[PDB]
Amino acid sequence: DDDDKKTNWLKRIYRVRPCVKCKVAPRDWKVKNKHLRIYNMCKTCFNNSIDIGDDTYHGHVDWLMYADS
Amino acid sequence: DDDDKKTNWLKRIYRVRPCVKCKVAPRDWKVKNKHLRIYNMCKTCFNNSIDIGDDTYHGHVDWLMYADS
Ligand SMILES: Nc1ncnc2c1ncn2[C@@H]1O[C@H](COP(=O)(O)OP(=O)(O)O)[C@@H](O)[C@H]1O
Ligand SMILES: Nc1ncnc2c1ncn2[C@@H]1O[C@H](COP(=O)(O)OP(=O)(O)O)[C@@H](O)[C@H]1O
Ligand SMILES: [Cl-]
Ligand SMILES: [Zn+2]
Ligand SMILES: [Zn+2]
Repeated sequence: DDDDKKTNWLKRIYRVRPCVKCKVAPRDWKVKNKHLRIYNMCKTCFNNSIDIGDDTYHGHVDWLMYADS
Repeated sequence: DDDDKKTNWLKRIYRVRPCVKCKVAPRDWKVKNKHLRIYNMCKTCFNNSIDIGDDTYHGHVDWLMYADS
């Protein structure tokens, strides 16, 4: 079933690319209608970057959660 | 830049999962507004399946080509 191909790719995408800043924790994310937004950083590193005033790694990639648009 | 993360993931997704039927040729695809549709089969296997009357592997997965929806 094609929705499972999409789902399994998303599970994999989320798993193999950890937080861009600390490289170990997995990334923060949220569900955004029919998209999954994967933020570049875990929450700890995100809150940290506000504290240290660095916005270099701020960002996200949205992913349609279904096989068919 | 976040659009490049999306693009590089798509280049990889397309590269490591070949046609579901013959497992060697890369898949057919088309550009569909702001989505990239990756069909489950290469064209040769798709046209073949119509000939042999098998629709088991028919299908596709659409991918938003941008980082931000
Ligand atoms: N964990 C995180 N890592 C990196 N960037 C983040 C993180 N959380 C939020 N951001 C960034 O902060 C901004 C606000 O995000 P968000 O709340 O998703 O926007 P919206 O207001 O459209 O819902 C965006 O630039 C987002 O990329
Ligand atoms: N190379 C292929 N491999 C597998 N399935 C395919 C292939 N080409 C077309 N199909 C299937 O045939 C049907 C028609 O596809 P398409 O032309 O993308 O639909 P639309 O008419 O919405 O543009 C869909 O079920 C699609 O998945
Ligand atoms: Cl996508
Ligand atoms: Zn982190
Ligand atoms: Zn094939």
